[PDB]
Amino acid sequence: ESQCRQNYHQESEAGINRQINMELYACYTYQSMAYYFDRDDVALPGFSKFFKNSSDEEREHAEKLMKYQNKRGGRVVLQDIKKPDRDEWGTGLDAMQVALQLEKTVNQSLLDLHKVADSHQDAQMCDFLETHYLEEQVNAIKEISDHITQLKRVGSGLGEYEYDRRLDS
Amino acid sequence: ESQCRQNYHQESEAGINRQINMELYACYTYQSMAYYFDRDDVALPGFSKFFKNSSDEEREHAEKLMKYQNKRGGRVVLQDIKKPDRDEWGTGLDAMQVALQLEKTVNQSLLDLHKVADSHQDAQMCDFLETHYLEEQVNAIKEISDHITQLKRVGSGLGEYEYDRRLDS
Amino acid sequence: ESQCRQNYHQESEAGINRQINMELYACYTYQSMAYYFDRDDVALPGFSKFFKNSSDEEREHAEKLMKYQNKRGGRVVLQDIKKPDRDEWGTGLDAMQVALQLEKTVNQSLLDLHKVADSHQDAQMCDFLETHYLEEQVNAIKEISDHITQLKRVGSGLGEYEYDRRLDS
Amino acid sequence: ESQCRQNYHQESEAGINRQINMELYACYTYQSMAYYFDRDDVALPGFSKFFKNSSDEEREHAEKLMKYQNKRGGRVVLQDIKKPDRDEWGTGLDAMQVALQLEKTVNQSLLDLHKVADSHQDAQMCDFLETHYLEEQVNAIKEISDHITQLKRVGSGLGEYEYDRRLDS
Ligand SMILES: [Mg+2]
Ligand SMILES: [Mg+2]
Ligand SMILES: [Mg+2]
Ligand SMILES: [Mg+2]
Repeated sequence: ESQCRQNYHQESEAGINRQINMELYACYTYQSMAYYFDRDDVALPGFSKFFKNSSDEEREHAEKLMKYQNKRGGRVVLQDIKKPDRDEWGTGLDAMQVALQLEKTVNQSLLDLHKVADSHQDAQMCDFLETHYLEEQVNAIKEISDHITQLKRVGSGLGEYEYDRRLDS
Repeated sequence: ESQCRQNYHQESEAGINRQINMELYACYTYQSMAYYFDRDDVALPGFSKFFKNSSDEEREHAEKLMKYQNKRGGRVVLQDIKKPDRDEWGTGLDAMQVALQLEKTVNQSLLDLHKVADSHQDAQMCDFLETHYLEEQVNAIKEISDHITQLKRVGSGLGEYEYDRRLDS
Repeated sequence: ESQCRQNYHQESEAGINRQINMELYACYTYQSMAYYFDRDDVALPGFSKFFKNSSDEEREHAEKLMKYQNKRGGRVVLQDIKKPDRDEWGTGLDAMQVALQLEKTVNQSLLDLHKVADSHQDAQMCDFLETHYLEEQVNAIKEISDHITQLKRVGSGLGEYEYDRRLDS
Repeated sequence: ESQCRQNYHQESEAGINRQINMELYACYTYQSMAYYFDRDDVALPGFSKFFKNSSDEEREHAEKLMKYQNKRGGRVVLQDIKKPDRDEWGTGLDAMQVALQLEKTVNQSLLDLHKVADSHQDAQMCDFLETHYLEEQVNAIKEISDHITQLKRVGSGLGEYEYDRRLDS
């Protein structure tokens, strides 16, 4: 047992490892979207930039959990990063819709993880998740939802082009 | 009853006073370590600096709880500050090992205090402890644990000298 | 067929996708090493920094190939990122030794890929690999080899500590 | 024979002269497009700017080959610059489509020229073409392909106007 470990349940430790893989899964999916929008037959560089940035942030989310695992004296155990669900992601609206459901899946996983920590009276881990993950997901879900609504507003063709400009600017 | 007081249980108030004395106890122990390493027959000025800084921070932890007691309308009641457990603290590794167990004792006390506040639905006090005390203890326990591991790595003699340089720099 | 595509053989396109997954595999392995050295019972922050930086660079190598695939009109096809070969990586010397063999495996893969492009007279892809991948691997293999030799020179304990300082500085 | 000349085959020298005329042919065609889009009944100043810049760059490509011919001790032999294939170039999309096929024709010519140099083991000329011509063509073909895809996305009328703004900005 780690000389660090205190009030840290084995279930919370395993849930951290589960969340780490989920953050990496999201990172990989956003990276796929980024280079899908970089295809010559898609050519939406603002959408590409938005999902590239989303992918970098998910990588940061994963590493912060890796750091936290070690802080508490748990042990990082990594698993395969599953390839994304699709190879092509359709229109800008299609990809934002996928991104919304992905962010909500990550949020549900974090809420489940918070329930685990709370069930073991892990007050510090609960605050860590609230501060560094739960607030971010609410903001990210609202932001993408706004993108979806705007993308439906502007429609296909020129509208998608104009919104890509917004994401590039 | 204080014109301030609201949702503040007498047990939470008494637990704050208990934590105050514990923070002061840690302050005094680190101060002892600081001037132990300043002995001419010990002569480890980086270890001295590290524990001097640790002592100043524990004094700050105590005062912030004193401030918080008044914010909530509780009343600060001070007790004797017990002299440290030892007069001499051995090697740099020995003192870090003591520091780890002290920090874990402070952390257990804070976790107990958090359970008291939570049992009385004192949501604000719980957040105060999480934000200003529980995160710090996890970081401090990890930092000292890293020091212990490095101090075992470098060994006695020149190794202890070199790590003292690191702490001085 | 992509409106871009010219002098780009399907085998070269598939080899790019193979190299992409290999770069991501190396990225993941270095990330594992980074947080292994961040364990409280390992506590080698310079080694951690070196492999964190190595992981970021491998991620960049992957994305540049993703970009190149699209430039030529090929289509990025991603596969699972296999978890690293180990969960723990031993001493600093052990991890550098693993890193050397990983870099040589990546280099062999790139040399094979270069042979594929050259067999199809893909002069531009050959230059792209030479400029952005083959030179880097020779430099990276020499750098890690120097680390291994120095790590054997300094030995275990204090020596490993001192070399960690070098990597942190 | 030039006092410079070394490992420079007469076929490579003649191929350089062929490429020079082709670069000048592209320069002239882009210049035509530039002033077509400057017509009062076309009035697309961003498209005009894009093709003006393309024309200047093709002129630079030609001169660098002229310089290279002399460096190797070959002799520049110029031929008529054939007038462009059309006098009017249609919509912005039409002109980008022509530009794509022109760039691919230049790229095929360069690949053929590279095969000539490589067949005579002219390693330096091969590197010169790879470094200064083959990479540029891949980037230029991808860029124009992205323009075509975006121009189809935005459609005629206002869409063409908006993309002209992008090219002007
Ligand atoms: Mg995330
Ligand atoms: Mg304290
Ligand atoms: Mg690489
Ligand atoms: Mg040219």
